[PDB]
Amino acid sequence: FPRVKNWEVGSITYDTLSAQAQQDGPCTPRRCLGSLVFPAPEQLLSQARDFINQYYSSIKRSGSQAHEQRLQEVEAEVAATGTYQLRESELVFGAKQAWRNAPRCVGRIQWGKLQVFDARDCRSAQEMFTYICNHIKYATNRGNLRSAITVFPQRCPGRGDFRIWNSQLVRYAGYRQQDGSVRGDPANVEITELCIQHGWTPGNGRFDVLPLLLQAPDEPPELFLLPPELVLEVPLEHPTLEWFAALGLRWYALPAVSNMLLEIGGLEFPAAPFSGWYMSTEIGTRNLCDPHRYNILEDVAVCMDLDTRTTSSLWKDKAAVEINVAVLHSYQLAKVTIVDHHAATASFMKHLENEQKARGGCPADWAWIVPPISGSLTPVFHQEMVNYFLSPAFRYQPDPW
Amino acid sequence: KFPRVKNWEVGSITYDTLSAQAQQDGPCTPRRCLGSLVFPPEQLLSQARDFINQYYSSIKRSGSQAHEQRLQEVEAEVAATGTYQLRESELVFGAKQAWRNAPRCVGRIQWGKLQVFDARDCRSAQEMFTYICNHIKYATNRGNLRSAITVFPQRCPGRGDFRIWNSQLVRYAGYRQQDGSVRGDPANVEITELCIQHGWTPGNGRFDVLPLLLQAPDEPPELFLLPPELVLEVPLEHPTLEWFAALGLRWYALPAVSNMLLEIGGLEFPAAPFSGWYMSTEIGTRNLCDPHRYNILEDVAVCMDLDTRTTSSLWKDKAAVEINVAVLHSYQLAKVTIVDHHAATASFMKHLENEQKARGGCPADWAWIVPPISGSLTPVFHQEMVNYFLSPAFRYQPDPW
Ligand code: HEM
Ligand code: HEM
Ligand SMILES: Cc1cc(N)nc(COc2cc(CCN3CCC3)cc(F)c2F)c1
Ligand SMILES: Cc1cc(N)nc(COc2cc(CCN3CCC3)cc(F)c2F)c1
Ligand SMILES: C[C@H](O)[C@H](O)[C@H]1CNc2nc(N)[nH]c(=O)c2N1
Ligand SMILES: C[C@H](O)[C@H](O)[C@H]1CNc2nc(N)[nH]c(=O)c2N1
Ligand SMILES: [Cl-]
Ligand SMILES: [Cl-]
Ligand SMILES: [Gd]
Ligand SMILES: [Gd]
Ligand SMILES: [Zn+2]
Repeated sequence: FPRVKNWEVGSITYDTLSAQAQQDGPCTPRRCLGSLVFPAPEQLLSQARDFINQYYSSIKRSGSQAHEQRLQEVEAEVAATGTYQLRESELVFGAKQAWRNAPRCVGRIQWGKLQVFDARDCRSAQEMFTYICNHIKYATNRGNLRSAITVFPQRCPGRGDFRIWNSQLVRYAGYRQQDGSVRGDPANVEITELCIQHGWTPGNGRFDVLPLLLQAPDEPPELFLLPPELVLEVPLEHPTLEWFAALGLRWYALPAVSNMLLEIGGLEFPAAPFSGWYMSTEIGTRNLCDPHRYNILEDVAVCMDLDTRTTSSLWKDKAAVEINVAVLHSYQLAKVTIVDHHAATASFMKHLENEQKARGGCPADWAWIVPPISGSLTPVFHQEMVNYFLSPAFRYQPDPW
Repeated sequence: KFPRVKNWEVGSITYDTLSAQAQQDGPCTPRRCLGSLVFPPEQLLSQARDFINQYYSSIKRSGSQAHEQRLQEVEAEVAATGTYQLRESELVFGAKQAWRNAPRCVGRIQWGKLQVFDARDCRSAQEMFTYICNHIKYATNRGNLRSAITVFPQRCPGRGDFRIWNSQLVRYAGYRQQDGSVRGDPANVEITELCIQHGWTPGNGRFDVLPLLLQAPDEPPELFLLPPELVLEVPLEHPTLEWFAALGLRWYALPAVSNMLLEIGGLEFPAAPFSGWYMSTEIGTRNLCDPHRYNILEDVAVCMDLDTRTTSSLWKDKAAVEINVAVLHSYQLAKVTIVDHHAATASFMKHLENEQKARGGCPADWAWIVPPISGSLTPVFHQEMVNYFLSPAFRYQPDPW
């Protein structure tokens, strides 16, 4: 039962919830591997059993009549068909828990406010595209972003998987150039090659929005173009540095992760895209300044006429801070929801206290909760954390190709 | 079973085969990761044997004459007395290897340049004090800082204990009020409470260099007044915000860690203060800007006429970069050795590649190697790392009371 200290205030709690940790992680007492980014009918039953207990515990009918039937229904249905179907209420309850259990998510103060779309009756890549366009449309909401998840038909024996090949619903093309370089986003060179190979006529800008590659079961992926007027984008400008808009930088409003597997009570939904709103550092710091991403840091500092020959001038840090300022200003100007890493960490601390009262702890991967700049300026820096895996959960899964 | 370790800036891959040697066990289990937590008889022969076998390999004397010979003397030394004394070169070799194995030290590229003063024949606090004072004056070197460590007599059973009560050789006072809140450094409130109890006259400053509380075996502590000309300090000023000097800020030159316990070949030296030189973020970001330390961030932001009303202004981030610029600037002006976090982390990557070729890996705790500001702007953010306990080593130790 770990003792967890917060160093800002001095408080101490004990994460009793870590004992309920089911699936095991990559660390042992010999060696910690926390900083690594990427770490049968009877067991389907005990996961299903556990989830149904969870569900009924949340509705205050733990141990009741209905409880007994469900357990009995799920067993007899596994025995009969090898699997079982979630009810709608149980599905909504499991999308929410999966978010509440994501240790690398800082936005989890919002976990109970989640719009779940049941698309488990989906039938084709063409229906799949329609459900997605409506997800984007509802989540985006003209800049007043809302959290949503669309759940496509679960993995099941006999049929292939529904898969979204794109890591996110909105990605920018990454074209490998002549001289080995990359135009656009380098994290998406591969999805870009696949889209071309499947008949997408490429562009050559730095911010070409990628088509969707949508895989129906036992089917090749099919190419679908997003309507331009569905993808709300924000041009990036600086409140005081007016040469900044001459960079032509843009980002998109809607962060919608689309390649993660959703796990509920032993069942697996390999296509369940979810979306919220951005924190300024993900765009400002990571997407635009990462040396393997758009890598603008140098060009900004040169424009700012900072001294880039030496590092002790902290030109990197000065340029980066104004790149974030610009992201926050641009998004509020465009009236698109956005949260800065101070407010986001502040309110994640409020999540951490709400969680301690409710379950006795909270899965949190420190290295992902602390923002990529100004770490120790936020309060999550000084909070010790305990990293474990609870189910329901979003897990990574391999690329379908 | 050789952990795959990736660098995400470049995409390179290495395997840490050194992690297999981890004798002492850390705090993580497959159930939960505790990496972000700060803290948690003739077996002595096995520790002494393996340490000796390191030594002779490091001098290409694996399996020859003196190798077996020295092995015999340990066997016999312990057989007679129940403990043993280190050949002075082994003391030097283990002092350097403990530094080389410190997972949380980002300055380990300097590990081979360590001055080891041998204080093993010490008896009395007045004796320590001079061993300490020679260390301080050697390492400071009029501001040309030099890594040094002084090794006071190892612990043996039935004996007392050499302990330096201060967490560091140079610590600022912290004074409580008719309203509680601290003037000076709140991290040192306690040792200031002790220093006064043992008769020290309290000052009224926010940068009052504490006395020392040195303690010899089986004896109470003795206060020691450090000579002011030995405590080299740097007044803080900012190159272009001329009011910064007016704030009255200072920090000292010598980062000197007393209260940690050297552990070599099964011997335990509870008094073994080491020293090197500062990285600017330790001073500007941690010591001056932590909410539980001096916490000057809002004060500097007022003076910059920043909009502290909203957090999306990134006033915290802006003021912090300037506080760091002033620390770098001030140390460079005083001709005192200092290193910024971009220079430091880039030198630590040159360390990891060095260590790959040499020992097949390196133990590194990611959360302390990444700087407390601008983390993703430094290359070590993008480097996966593995944390484990090699020996020799510096360990945390309980307070001597
Ligand atoms: C609405 C505001 C939200 C904010 C501010 C937010 C913030 C973040 C951030 C900064 C990360 C780390 C990103 C990275 O890997 O660099 C993250 C990860 C994650 N988020 Fe959230 N998120 C939000 C909503 C959601 C929603 C609605 C879901 C699911 C329904 C979700 C699920 C996850 C998961 C599973 C991860 C871990 C995967 C990973 O980071 O690699 N988040 N979130
Ligand atoms: C020469 C320049 C050096 C630099 C720039 C440097 C820098 C750092 C920094 C920034 C930390 C962060 C840990 C924290 O903030 O708590 C650290 C930890 C540590 N360093 Fe170094 N260091 C240097 C030399 C040394 C030497 C000479 C030794 C011992 C021989 C040493 C041993 C350690 C240990 C044991 C820790 C972890 C203990 C702890 O942080 O509680 N370092 N160092
Ligand atoms: C719903 C939601 C809201 C929000 N605000 N942010 C996210 C980001 O989620 C993710 C981002 C990535 C890419 C991470 N790379 C490091 C920098 C880019 C991978 C994932 F698996 C995520 F889950 C998701
Ligand atoms: C030799 C050396 C060189 C260098 N440059 N820095 C150091 C600091 O090491 C340490 C710092 C602290 C204080 C921690 N404070 C809370 C946040 C800061 C405690 C330790 F136990 C250390 F070991 C040591
Ligand atoms: C290798 C390193 O652990 C990796 O870059 C991690 C560190 N922390 C992170 N934290 C967040 N929020 N997002 C990330 O992508 C990462 N990357
Ligand atoms: C909770 C967290 O692990 C803890 O505050 C650590 C994080 N990283 C740190 N890094 C350094 N250099 N110094 C520290 O005190 C800490 N504190
Ligand atoms: Cl993103
Ligand atoms: Cl310090
Ligand atoms: Gd301007
Ligand atoms: Gd003024
Ligand atoms: Zn761990």
